[PDB]
Amino acid sequence: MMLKKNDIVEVEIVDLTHEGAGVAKVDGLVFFVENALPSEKILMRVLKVNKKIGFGKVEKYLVQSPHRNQDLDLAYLRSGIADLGHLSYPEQLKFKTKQVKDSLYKIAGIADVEVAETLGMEHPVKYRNKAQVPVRRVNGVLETGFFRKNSHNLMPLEDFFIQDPVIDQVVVALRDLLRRFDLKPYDEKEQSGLIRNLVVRRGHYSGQIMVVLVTTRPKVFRVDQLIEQVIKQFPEIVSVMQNINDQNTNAIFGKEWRTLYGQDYITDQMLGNDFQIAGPAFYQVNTEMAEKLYQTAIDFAELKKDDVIIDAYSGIGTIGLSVAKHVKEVYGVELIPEAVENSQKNASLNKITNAHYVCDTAENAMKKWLKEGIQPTVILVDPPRKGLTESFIKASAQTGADRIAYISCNVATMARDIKLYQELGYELKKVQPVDLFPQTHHVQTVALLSKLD
RNA sequence: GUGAAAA
Ligand SMILES: Nc1ncnc2c1ncn2[C@@H]1O[C@H](CSCC[C@H](N)C(=O)O)[C@@H](O)[C@H]1O
Repeated sequence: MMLKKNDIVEVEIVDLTHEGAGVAKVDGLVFFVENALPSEKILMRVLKVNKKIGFGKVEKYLVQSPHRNQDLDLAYLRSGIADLGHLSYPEQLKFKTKQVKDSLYKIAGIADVEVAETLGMEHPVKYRNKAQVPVRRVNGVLETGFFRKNSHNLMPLEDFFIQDPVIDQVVVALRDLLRRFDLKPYDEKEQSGLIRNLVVRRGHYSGQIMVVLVTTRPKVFRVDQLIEQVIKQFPEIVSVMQNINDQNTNAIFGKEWRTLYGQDYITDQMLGNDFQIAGPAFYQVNTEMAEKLYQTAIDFAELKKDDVIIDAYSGIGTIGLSVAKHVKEVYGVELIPEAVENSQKNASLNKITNAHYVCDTAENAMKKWLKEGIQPTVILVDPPRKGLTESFIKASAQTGADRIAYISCNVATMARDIKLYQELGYELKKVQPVDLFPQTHHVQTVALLSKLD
């Protein structure tokens, strides 16, 4: 055949990638096609031909999937806000379950462990308690929005679909204030301007709002007036922070934080307890579903009064502090000073005195605790996407903890890590996926591993 | 390197 860019070829979509792209096979090439679902027949325009793969685009739909959601605004697909939004919600859940099974088999060689059907959200919309929104000049106008996938091209948006609608309103109000005061958006190309991002977090139960102005420099022209106006429109704002990021980095936050108004934290609830939450601290973005995730992990772990728990990657302390009053001891490790400081305070708020935190990397803390002779019976881990280090895994396995509950937002690194745990005497017992990120391709899981002897 | 998150 010898396909080239611009050729039009008729293909059937036969699979979805982990990121939600349609898969077609033509002349020994695997083609990836945006906005194309399994069983769809399309005319595909060839965009790019590599050696073993190609990239295509839908030129014309000949037959569409019975599971296609016709109502999705394509802006949400292209901006990567809802990159599975073109699929019906029940089939999103089935896709996520399949991804977990496929990953455990392909990466860990596990085919015989029960993976429960992904726990779905009843109304899987408007759920995020945080927005991290770039501010850029687009056609001469200051705009808030989101990047087109695989780019830094800002697509202006006001309705973000999957955010707390109050957050959407706050972001728009802030955008309009930035225009009114003629504050200059960040320009990555020219390394100029002031306003890089607006971050807004709103407590899922409490409704308390933190605004963060992420800027290139300390001085913001008439920020006091800006703050005055925004708190008038939104009296639930308890905190306006500034974060100063003077580097050319894709990391949203730089090192320097300043309180411009009110508190340096919001308070919200999880599993009936109160948690203070700093701007730079992590907080699960779908509180409703994160509670169910935590409860699954707790249920899996079969906690007893004599248990000694490690809460690794503990953040503001939500997981360990949810169980502290039912176990003997909780030991937590968290890298970010502001977050571990939240956890310390949070223990005190909830009258917990058997929770002990260290500010360190998880692997360092694990080695130190192993040296001190801490005797954990249960290790709970909740790492970022990159997963655990081999040194942490090996160290954790030397404790002889009989139960490990791995909470993961990236099944590829979880499966890799599970494969190492299985080499060190742990057996994967069960896996429960939970839909923390509806409308997106992202899968959250909890896995229970238990020590063979 | 954090729903998107280029070089
Ligand atoms: N190498 C490392 N060691 C310890 N903590 C780390 C780390 N890398 C990232 N972190 C922290 O790991 C956390 C992952 S988010 C999970 C936090 C918490 N368990 C919760 O459910 O809310 C973040 O707080 C992040 O700052």
